[PDB]
Amino acid sequence: TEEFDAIKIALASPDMIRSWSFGEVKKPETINYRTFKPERDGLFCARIFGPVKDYECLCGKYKRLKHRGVICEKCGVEVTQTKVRRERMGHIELASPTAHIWFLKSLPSRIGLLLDMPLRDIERVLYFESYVVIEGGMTNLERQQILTEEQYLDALEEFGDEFDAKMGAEAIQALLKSMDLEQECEQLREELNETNSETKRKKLTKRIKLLEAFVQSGNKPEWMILTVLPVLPPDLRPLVPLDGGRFATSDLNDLYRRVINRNNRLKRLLDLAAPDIIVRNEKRMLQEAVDALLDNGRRGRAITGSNKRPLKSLADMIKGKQGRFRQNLLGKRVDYSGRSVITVGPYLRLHQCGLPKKMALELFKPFIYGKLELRGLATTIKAAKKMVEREEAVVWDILDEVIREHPVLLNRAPTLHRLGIQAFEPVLIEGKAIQLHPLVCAAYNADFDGDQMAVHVPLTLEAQLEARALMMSTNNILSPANGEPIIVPSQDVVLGLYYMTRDCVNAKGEGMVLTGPKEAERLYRSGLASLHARVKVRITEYEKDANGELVAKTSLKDTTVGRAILWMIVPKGLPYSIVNQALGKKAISKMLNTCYRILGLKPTVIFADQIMYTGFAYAARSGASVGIDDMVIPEKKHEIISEAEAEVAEIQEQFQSGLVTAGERYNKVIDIWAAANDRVSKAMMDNLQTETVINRDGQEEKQVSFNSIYMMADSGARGSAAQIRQLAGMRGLMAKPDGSIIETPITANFREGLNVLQYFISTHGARKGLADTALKTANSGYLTRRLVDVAQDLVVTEDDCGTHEGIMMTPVIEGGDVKEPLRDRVLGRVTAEDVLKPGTADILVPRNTLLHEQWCDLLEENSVDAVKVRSVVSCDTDFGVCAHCYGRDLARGHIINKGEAIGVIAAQSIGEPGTQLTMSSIQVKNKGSIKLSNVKSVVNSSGKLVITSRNTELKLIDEFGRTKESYKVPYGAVLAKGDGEQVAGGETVANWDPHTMPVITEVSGFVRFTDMIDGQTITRQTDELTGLSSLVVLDSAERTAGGKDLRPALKIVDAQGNDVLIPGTDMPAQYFLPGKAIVQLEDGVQISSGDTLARIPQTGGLPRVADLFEARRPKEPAILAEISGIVSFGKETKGKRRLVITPVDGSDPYEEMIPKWRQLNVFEGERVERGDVISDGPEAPHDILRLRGVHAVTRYIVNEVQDVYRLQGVKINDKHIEVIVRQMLRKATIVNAGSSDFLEGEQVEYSRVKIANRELEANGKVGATYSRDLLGITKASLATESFISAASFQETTRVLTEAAVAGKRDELRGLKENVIVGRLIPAGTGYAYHQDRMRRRAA
DNA sequence: CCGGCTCGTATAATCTTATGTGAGCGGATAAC
DNA sequence: GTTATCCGCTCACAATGCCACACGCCTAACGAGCCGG
RNA sequence: CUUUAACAUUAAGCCCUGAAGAAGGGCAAAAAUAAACCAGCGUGUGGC
Ligand SMILES: [Mg+2]
Ligand SMILES: [Zn+2]
Ligand SMILES: [Zn+2]
Repeated sequence: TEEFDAIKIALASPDMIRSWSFGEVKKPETINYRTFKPERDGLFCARIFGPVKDYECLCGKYKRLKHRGVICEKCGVEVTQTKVRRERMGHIELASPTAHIWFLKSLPSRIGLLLDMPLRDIERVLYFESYVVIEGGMTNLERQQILTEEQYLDALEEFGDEFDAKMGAEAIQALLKSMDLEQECEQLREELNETNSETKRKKLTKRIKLLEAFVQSGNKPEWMILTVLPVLPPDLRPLVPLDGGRFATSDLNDLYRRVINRNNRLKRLLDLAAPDIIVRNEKRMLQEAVDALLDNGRRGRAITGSNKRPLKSLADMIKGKQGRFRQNLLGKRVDYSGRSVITVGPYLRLHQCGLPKKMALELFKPFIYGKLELRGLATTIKAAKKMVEREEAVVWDILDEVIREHPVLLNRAPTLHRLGIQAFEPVLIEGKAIQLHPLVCAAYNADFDGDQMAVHVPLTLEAQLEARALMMSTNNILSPANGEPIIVPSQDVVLGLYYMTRDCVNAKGEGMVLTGPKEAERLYRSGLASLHARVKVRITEYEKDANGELVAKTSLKDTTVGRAILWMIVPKGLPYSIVNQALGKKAISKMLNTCYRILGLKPTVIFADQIMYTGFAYAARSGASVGIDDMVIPEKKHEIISEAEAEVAEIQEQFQSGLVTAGERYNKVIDIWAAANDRVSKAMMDNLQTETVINRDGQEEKQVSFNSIYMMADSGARGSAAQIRQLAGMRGLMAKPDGSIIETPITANFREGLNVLQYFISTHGARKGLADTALKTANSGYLTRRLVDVAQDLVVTEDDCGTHEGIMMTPVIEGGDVKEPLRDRVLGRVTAEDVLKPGTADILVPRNTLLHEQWCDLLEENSVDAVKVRSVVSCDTDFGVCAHCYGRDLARGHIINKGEAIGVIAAQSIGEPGTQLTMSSIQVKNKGSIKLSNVKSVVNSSGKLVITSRNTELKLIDEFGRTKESYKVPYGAVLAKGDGEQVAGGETVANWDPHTMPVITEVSGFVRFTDMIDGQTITRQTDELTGLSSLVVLDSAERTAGGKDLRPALKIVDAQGNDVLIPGTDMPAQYFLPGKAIVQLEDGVQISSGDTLARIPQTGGLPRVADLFEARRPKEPAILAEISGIVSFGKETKGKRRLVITPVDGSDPYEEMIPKWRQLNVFEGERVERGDVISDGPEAPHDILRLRGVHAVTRYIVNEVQDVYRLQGVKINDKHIEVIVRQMLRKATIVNAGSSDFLEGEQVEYSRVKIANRELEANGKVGATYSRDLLGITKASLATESFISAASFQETTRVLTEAAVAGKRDELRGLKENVIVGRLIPAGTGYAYHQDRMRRRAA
């Protein structure tokens, strides 16, 4: 029907089924097919469902339209349309009751969770193997106690009429309604208030939440068991018309026939007083038959004749890649469409495409019919059909009137990102292929290798106007993933423009003088002066530094004839120094980009067209071919290979004498072949790039070459140094598929021949790369599918949330070069707070403005290192994202409008380039200030600097204050310098030992042995070839039971032998000793201030991004600190080693367990702040969230995923990854109960908690306390309020079972739901629809 | 002169190169 | 002893899109049919 | 015994609307439900 709100779901009562149906099927036969009338009371019928033909009795009595409503008596068939055959249900009244298969085997077992009874027991009740007891009463036995035949017989001896024990589905049906619901809830609530054990509280909170949701619905525990089973309207499972004889049956019809045969046989056996064994067996057969009908997968049994495939049950018509969500309710086939192969056609403009004439007559047939019947050239529709099937000459003029302003959508099939479908205007072509403008071809990522494209037609008025405004190809220049133009001129235009704008030192007409650029053109056409000969010309140029107008300026510049020709298509704005250089690929790309920045939109489009036209024209007049004498072999290749063979023979002889081992032999050979390959490549590149010597009109000079493939590489059209390296120099080192890299490299190039073995070796890398591509495609597609499932319901919905939180951005520095500066990251995001000038108390930026480009430069000039800026993850708006929390939009210019469905474009921007992926001393480098962060150090006796703080960090600074470089300075290392010591570059400023942990002291004196007994705790090991016998101290577990209860310790004393206190505190720090602690300076030996007491020895591709957005737990994570306090070890081997951290003021209830196998960092007297590392390794983000706050997990995810995308040169803006992070941490647990109705262990979406706390804080009550969860993206999709949006995604079965038990109700808000139903989307245009509806509802 | 043959048709049965997850449940396992 | 945990076994559920093309989708024995021997 | 005998027909309701004994209904009770005539899905291959 129409005008309906939210969809409601619940269980279905038997009386509801009798309210549905229109008759009772009794006979299992479909049709007689002697005559093809349907059999009465079969699966097909006419009295039950409806008329076979239109408006006719099956008897054939009433055949007139004016007899509607009155049924026949010859056939009992209501004279109605055959659409009624699509819509009337049927019912079957079963003999025995029957268990539903989903509620038994969803696995959370709904019956088993409800009755508190294990699943296997209920299974061997339902399949007739046991008994249950139903109100035994004055009986030894209990209720849920189950038996066998022997205990049942012995009970019949004992309590022969007391207990009531049944079996089969009737017994479970008896147990279900015998149970109350209120008493179980109140009893188990009192029991949960009388329980402290955790797992019992888990199970009981599950059971009472099940019961409370089950009572707050409408339904009952009787309804999980079927009694009356409904059947589908028989047009919806149609009988296949074959050719000759019989009709081919579907799967549903065979399953219903089997069920009805079994039901009739059981009903007759009940009619004749059958013995008990046979009716038990028959009820088991009927239960198994209904379990085969509803879902064939739990018992994979029903297979048909001549095709041993599982038949398609009703649940198989919903799941999978062919059920009604993925197949038919999202991707529908569409009329007015078409398909062809494509073809270039370089004469087009940017906003049009080539359309075949005949196919365009075929598409627009109704518009043609309307134009013909308008102009009087026809009267009926059949006259118009005859005229357009004759293809008379008036029809082509009519078709050209139909085209003129009516755009057409074009599409390429594996659509990744939102530039995949675009709208053009048509230009008619007598042909059979679709022409397509060549600049757009990079955006589609189209070949011309046979790639096919498709055509759709917008046909209403709003669709034409949207395809003109929102989607015409003159409106998509910048990319939504990053603000870069997608209209880069490709390979051939690059070659043309690079060949035009060069120079050579002696040509025709060199050094003459010219008037305009057009006289240089007239000299090029006549053949008087060549295309590139240097010449002084006169140029006028316009500069718009005047505030909104143009300033002329005329001068004489030393330039080239080709550059003067190219200047004629540059518009008024740009300065002449944009076309004075050699103009490769990136140069003309930034030419287009600066033309977009300074002038606007329309000169950018028309300038890209003029560039494409003249680039193809002069690429034609070049004649740049390629030939076998354009690949210059070096003259020095032969002796380099000879010297490499001499060196490998010498290393082979040094291995043969036995001096060098095999691994170092391997390493020397691979190093010298790497060096030889690099030398040959250097020689060939130096021989190609500059060999061209030409006569000056003096003697000789040098210049950049005019060789063919060097122009094809130096312009950046096709190829790199690597491909042109393999063509003439030798090719690399081929690696075998085991993972090793082979000894002998391929000594030959491609211009010479390869022999048999070397080609056979190269085949390995070929097939490896091909298989990698073949699997990488599918994995990227699946990950894109899941991300756009997650982020779909999120729309920029209001203007200004108006908060004062956010994040702090600093330009990222690994320690090598600064990877991303502050300009590129925080271009175009709205400032959180007023970042002050380095001139203090001077407002450099207002707190609530937008960092546009000029403003970004004026922020850059004062060398700001950290800017605070508003993110999406802290935006305040319920059910959406505020506008100023998201900033300016990519692919357009200004701030984002209210409605842009940013979650979908974000998921596409992450998931689009997924195909391109794959599947001992600190040394400063420049001069600046030396800053050490979290440093607490002391100079020892030997002048070295040992640090008593773990978290020391190195910052190389300039004179300004911005960070030049950064490194990590370990705890207590060998430091060549101190803090703030102004040093210069190239300096190794630090060192340490990777096999010695610092057990450094704090005072001077002696070190004495407390509980360090040789034979109990410590051992005396003599280094047998040096002479310094030392002591080795283990931990408690590695030594035996003689020192297991003992704790060895190096007690820090003075030279007298007494504990000198730490300067600042009053605590003696005796040093208890961990394992592998080699104590060198023993008792009686004087120590220093912080001296080494004990020496202690110790992915990346696409699945990294997959395992990160799943947020799955890494192996052996890093233990953090829960709250600050003094560390204290405790009891050993109660599973693990205990640890108690005592706060300064609060108590210490948490006594954390640590596997003593894994190592540790902190010491006993040491105390650390919360969230700090204990055992090194990977980290799960759960801990990062619950300890370091909310922004920390966003920064961790952004930096890691952005490292994986910076490794391949892929540039993706950060706000997309932020708005994917927001949809991951939306659920929440509750810590208290609060003052409202929320339970404690209640998982609940955060925004409802936030509006509940806002409503309670409006009054004077107390709120609730919540811990923000963090789920995987598939777990976040699969737990959503809309039960449609979780049904369309994977595991539809479990979602429909849980949603049908709970009886939910889906508001239809979001994108995916309204696509399913088929009204306007609440995202784009139609957003302005929905709130216009919403104010209609509330008022 | 009913079904022996011959046909219309309704309906029952002895794999064996996969991976990675999560999620749950039965059996051991370390304490007052 | 008995109780609250830890761990190994078993099992459901996912794995891009589109295109063309092409050939496939029962029968030994239980209720009727013909009429010969 | 004086010139052919025979007048029959007892059974189906009550109430409302309606110009009526013109007609339209409900309730106490029940056997029995030709024609003149507008006009698919499951395997394989290949491509991107
Ligand atoms: Mg291609
Ligand atoms: Zn009829
Ligand atoms: Zn906000």
